[PDB]
Amino acid sequence: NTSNIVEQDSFSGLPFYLLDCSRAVKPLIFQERRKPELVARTRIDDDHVFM
Amino acid sequence: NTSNIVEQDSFSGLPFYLLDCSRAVKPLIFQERRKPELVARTRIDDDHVFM
Repeated sequence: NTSNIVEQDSFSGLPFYLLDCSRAVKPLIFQERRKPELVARTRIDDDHVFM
Repeated sequence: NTSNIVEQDSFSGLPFYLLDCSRAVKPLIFQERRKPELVARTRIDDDHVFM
């Protein structure tokens, strides 16, 4: 068992992180499928407007 | 204090109203925001039409 956490006894606060963001493989991955799509249904002929 | 209402001691019926309408401003006001809007929903892709 190899440890990934360094802990100080009797600590109640906010931790901080060290990362090796030096290669092409970064420790965190963001994955995007579809770009944001914004729709404004502000037309008179709309069904929700009519109802 | 001035009164514009005539009362009878034992009246138990329906009142009638005397008004003056020969001046520039009429005693009553009718205010309109949006004129009547008549629409019909006759498209095959409309939610109600389709369902």
